[PDB]
Amino acid sequence: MRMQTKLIHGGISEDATTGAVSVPIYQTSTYRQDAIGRHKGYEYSRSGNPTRFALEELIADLEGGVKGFAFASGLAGIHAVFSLLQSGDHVLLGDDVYGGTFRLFNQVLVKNGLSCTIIDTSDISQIKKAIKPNTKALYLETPSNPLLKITDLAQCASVAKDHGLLTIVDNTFATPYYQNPLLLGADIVAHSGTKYLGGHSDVVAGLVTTNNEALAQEIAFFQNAIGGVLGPQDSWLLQRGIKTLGLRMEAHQKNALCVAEFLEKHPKVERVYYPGLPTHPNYELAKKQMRGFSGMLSFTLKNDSEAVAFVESLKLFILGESLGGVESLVGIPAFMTGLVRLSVGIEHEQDLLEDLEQAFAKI
Amino acid sequence: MRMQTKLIHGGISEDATTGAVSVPIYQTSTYRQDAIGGYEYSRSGNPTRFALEELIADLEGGVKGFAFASGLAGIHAVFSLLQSGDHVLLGDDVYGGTFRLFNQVLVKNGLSCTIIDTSDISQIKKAIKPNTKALYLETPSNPLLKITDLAQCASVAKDHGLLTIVDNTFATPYYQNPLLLGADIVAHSGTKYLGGHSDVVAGLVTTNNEALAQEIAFFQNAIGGVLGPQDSWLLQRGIKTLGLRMEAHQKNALCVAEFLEKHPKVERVYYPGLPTHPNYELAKKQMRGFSGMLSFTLKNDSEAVAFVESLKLFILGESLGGVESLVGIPAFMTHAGIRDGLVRLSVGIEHEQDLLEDLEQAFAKI
Amino acid sequence: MRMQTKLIHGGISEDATTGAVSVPIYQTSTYRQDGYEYSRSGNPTRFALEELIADLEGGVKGFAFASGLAGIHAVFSLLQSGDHVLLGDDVYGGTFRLFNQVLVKNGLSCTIIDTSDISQIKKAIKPNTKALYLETPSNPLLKITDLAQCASVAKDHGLLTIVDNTFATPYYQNPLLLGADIVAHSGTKYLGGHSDVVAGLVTTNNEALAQEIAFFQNAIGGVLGPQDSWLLQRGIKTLGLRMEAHQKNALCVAEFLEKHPKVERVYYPGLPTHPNYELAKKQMRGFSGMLSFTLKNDSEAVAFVESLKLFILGESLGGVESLVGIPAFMTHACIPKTQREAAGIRDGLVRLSVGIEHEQDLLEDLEQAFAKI
Amino acid sequence: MRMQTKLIHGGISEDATTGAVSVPIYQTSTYRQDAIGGYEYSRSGNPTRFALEELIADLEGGVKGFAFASGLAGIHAVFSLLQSGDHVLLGDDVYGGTFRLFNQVLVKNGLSCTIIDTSDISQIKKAIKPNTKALYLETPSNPLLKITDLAQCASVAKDHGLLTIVDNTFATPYYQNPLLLGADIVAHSGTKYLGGHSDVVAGLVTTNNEALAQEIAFFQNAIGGVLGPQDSWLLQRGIKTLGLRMEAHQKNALCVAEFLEKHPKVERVYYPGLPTHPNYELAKKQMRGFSGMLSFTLKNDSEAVAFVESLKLFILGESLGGVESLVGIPAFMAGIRDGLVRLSVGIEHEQDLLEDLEQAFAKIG
Repeated sequence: MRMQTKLIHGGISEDATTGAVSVPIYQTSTYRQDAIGRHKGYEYSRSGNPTRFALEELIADLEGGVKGFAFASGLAGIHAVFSLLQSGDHVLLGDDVYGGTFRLFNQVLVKNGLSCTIIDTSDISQIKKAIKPNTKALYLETPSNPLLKITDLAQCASVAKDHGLLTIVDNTFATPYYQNPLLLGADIVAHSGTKYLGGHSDVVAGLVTTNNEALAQEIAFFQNAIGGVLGPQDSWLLQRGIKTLGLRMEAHQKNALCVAEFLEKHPKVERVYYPGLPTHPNYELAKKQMRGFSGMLSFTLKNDSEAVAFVESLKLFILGESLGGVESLVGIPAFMTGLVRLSVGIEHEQDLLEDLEQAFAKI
Repeated sequence: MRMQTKLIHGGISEDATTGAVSVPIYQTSTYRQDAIGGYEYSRSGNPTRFALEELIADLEGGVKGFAFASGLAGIHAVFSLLQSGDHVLLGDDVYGGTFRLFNQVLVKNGLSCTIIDTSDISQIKKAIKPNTKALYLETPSNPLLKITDLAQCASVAKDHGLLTIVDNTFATPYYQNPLLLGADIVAHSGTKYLGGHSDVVAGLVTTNNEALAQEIAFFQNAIGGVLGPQDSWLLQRGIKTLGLRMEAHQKNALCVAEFLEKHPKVERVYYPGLPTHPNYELAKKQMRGFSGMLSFTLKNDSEAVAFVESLKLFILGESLGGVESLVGIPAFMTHAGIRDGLVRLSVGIEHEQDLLEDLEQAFAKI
Repeated sequence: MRMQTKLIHGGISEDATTGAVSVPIYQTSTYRQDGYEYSRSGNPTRFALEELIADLEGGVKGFAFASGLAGIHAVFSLLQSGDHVLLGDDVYGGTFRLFNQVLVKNGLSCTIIDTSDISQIKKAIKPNTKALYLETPSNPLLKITDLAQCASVAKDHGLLTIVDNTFATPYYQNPLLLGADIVAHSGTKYLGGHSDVVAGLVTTNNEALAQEIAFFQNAIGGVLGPQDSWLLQRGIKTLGLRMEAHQKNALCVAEFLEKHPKVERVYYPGLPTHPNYELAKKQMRGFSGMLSFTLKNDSEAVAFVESLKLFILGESLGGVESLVGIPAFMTHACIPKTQREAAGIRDGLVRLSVGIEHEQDLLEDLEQAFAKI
Repeated sequence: MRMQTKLIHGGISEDATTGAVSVPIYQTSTYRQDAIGGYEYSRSGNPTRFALEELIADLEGGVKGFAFASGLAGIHAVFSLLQSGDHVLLGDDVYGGTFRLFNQVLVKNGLSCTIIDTSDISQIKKAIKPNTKALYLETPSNPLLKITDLAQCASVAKDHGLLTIVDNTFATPYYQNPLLLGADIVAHSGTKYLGGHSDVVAGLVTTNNEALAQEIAFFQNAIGGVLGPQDSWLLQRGIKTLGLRMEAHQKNALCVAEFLEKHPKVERVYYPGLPTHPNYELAKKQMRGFSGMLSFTLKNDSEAVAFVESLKLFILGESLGGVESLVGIPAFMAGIRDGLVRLSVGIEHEQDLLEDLEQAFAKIG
């Protein structure tokens, strides 16, 4: 079965006992057991839950892993991933990773004996040079946010492997529909389900999956030990949202192209950051490792002062703080995470252009 | 507003714009701004979650409330307040998962702990180091229901540089308020009595202190182990009957304890409400009642499994604090005074007679 | 075999084919082929010494250089541009000069820190720090640095602990056994011992580091000749006895100096009153012949040194002959005066390399010099 | 919402319950509670004061605003964050009372300062000590209108562990917004351009930073140098015409600068709006306009007092930033010659202002 068919029938997508084409929401905390040391499969909802498990199975099935793990948020998942390491360990970050991941290290992890080194990861040599005797992981994120900066996954993975290093990839922007880091040498993949996977701006969730059984034992342990689990209703809604991913990602791509092209041939606009443009640095690398480009695009205007007047005069893009939803979103990462980030939604392309038009006419 | 009225109308229990007597569920990740510069992003804040947070703050007399994906998610973020190189003092019978947090997650993140009997006040004195930054209390204890003087402990804690953190899961806010007794931070598993219907996994933390509130607020948002709006809403709904439930829990538990103690095959009963309990007077002092938690040791240890496996009403299972009665053997589940034969009962709200008849029939099988 | 026996029979101390109890001097640049090829890559006289120093400091490999500086240069040639290094504030002027004048122009960076204060090193670590250079006891204030502590902290960041072990020789202190990754020596000093050889020695715990050092010894070409290799090895054979005598003499001299009305402060790790005496005792099996002392009147330091007739007014140290210098007017003349006082180096500070002469002759020379001020 | 609009509807410009287009004046000291557990005590919080604080936060791009009894009391509270044994860099011509605050109040409390020319970015680099915590800028500067590059000094301070503190009184939030140029704390003397009507003594402070906001709040409350409700309200009221007043101030000030410059009897003229002014290109870049503040030194230095005492429209008085024209010799009230005349150009008719100057010049040699 193909990706499109897997989004609908993958993992667990059916109640085995009733035939329900939808996995039931197990709003429960505990489970009755036959004799002690002989359970019915589930013991306690923090450790495992049939609804959450179905979702965890789905994301594993999609990214080509052995196990999935659903979390209360993207950050909670990432946090649990880094709980695999001791104090005295080192991690190499990309120079433009998501701000909350930076704050995770800066303010939570570093504090606990975990050191990081920020480097440009599209500069393969900057990673070669940055490894210390205690470096235990390489944390990549491509396309990056904002700026959509592409990193070479297979290369970095190869390089991380001949050193005793973990390749941990944040696949949020380019979904499992467009990119599968585990098939390119990654050990652990993390998403914000809060974004595209959910895709209706109505769930806060993180998903992690892995290629490695030993890694999976570890991640499980810390999901259970720290307990930042995804609830069953959210799990169910995430899975429901995931069902449409393919169609949504297609529509996201189609729209964001029209938007990028229109923006590039504009008098008010200077540079434009989108992976689908032949004009974007490493465009070739992208077509190599991505089956498509999402709906994210940063960009800048020649007049750097108007940035805030432009964003605030738009009437169809929602001025808000997330991305990856069916509604188009807009931000300015200066005060949020003269650069303007667009999360192109799945509204009619013309209405999106007409909305950008009228907001340009105003500056 | 008294406790029993507060449970229903406390924190935010109403929708202000619409008038709705229930808080609406905000299944939403992000909010439109008229910005740039109330709500911005659901991990940082959410109206459903907030209403519950205000509720629990209101019930414990804290300045802020914090809702987590699980009890443990809450405790974890509480200990994220500390730097590597810091020292923590622990109870010798703290909940199994709390001990595992330190042993498996927090020690390897550079924190050190020391296990002392918290009912022994001089043991806490003797165990204090220069890097000791906090004392962690759980009373009554899981699973032996051991009682610890909260005023005394917080007193000794306060006149060193120490934080007094209390897990108040067993007594809930209906029967004990550690903040009003000198504690700095209070943590619950909302999965237990607060939800009460064994259908939600949830943590709740609250604090006396405005600055401490900012720190927890920081690590709630930064680590991101937040309760979802649906679970927040359901947990709030559960809390509305907390008062009535705890009374039934206490009435039944009292009845059961007095049955088990008078029973031929039983050796000791651990229940704070039994006059013969170590620190029974101290319980009456710091608690407005005892919950539904008790455990007992049966004269012949080898019969504990067979006893537990032949109960027909009590559900053999992992958790506690629900309307349905639960039973476990701590030795083989959640995990000094703990013998393989120890049996822990979570007395639910069924008919006292239905619960007694169940135990009667199970003893007849050993 | 124990350290004292190891100075005589360790590394390679014997010619296997001929039986000679002294390794032959291979004054050759090349070798016929049908395990040596070129003397800049490998030479059996140098190799013998190399094995010895590795064997004494408990290393996997040794590397003999044309000079102490040459070795320290080879070590720091490991790091790429962008890398940052932590240096002790009492670092050898030439080591400080290497960074200031050679390595910086190549893309390195440093920060100067008092290494006797462990929190200072913590405050100074950057994400791009790769190394920590330690030197204990220090010149000229003989200030002690907790080797194990500093090695450990450095290890739990991504750092290589590099220790200059010249002053307290492998006979009294073994950094690699206390968490150091690389040990460097100026063989010019106590190791050779007869002020007649200029040489560097470098050894390491780590096979991978050893391949790195080996490569740079060879590619940069600052190697030690076979004659000097042999001379250095000969000197090392009496390292034990000489150190015993250095220390005996030094203790005696230090004790004399603090009995002394004109002398203010004496800096010697073997004195109980020395800051970190207890730490000294933990990581050192003894103290060297190195000491300084400040006298109450600064301007009297010139006259004191000038009237000395046994101590030789000289620049070096660690030989069998006693040496005297005034760090402010010799080893540190370039540095602005008010900065020298900032770093504890008064114009009245006098450094002695206490040699192995009869202690009484050494003391009678000090008495007559005092008697003349 | 644009700045011109924001001055009228920003922060809180309306009573929520009643719909009043003006914020009501809460002459109250205390509030009934249904406690134990919004407003508790007027020193901690007052709805009127808060309205003004929200407005300034909103104007400067801050997260919180803070209203004080005076510009000084605010500056005080800002520096109250620092421990003893800390170090601070000061502009060589910061406000006379800002120096007297450090010189005589904060120093004896264990604080240390170094006077530097901040328009010399290399000079600040030369003065950083290991114990230095903050740089304090003031541009344009009193009374020479010396301009400092906010963006660079912020950067230089940002890559060290330093706090950028800016006194934005002169070029108001309408012309300059330091917080967007990498500043951490902005402070105003509300007594000046913000009130605009020379009838309120006030100080306003705002910040980019949550943790700094917690701190400033703490010290505003603990020292208690808070602004009253009536003064807050009058201040907010004043702020509503800020945009209109600043435009007229500039239009007049440029008109005067060009009169004084082309004048035979005048020597130098200080005004950021003059092309021939140190760092004029810098002014244009970080400021959206030049204000009503200008100074000038005349050729006959001893006849400075005679000039000032013969002005009929301009008022010889002790302040600035009002709708009426003010004049003072900053020396009587390092650049400052005992014949430097400082002009606070009001919003009166320029012809009337110029005709007051003509007649004053026509009485000196």
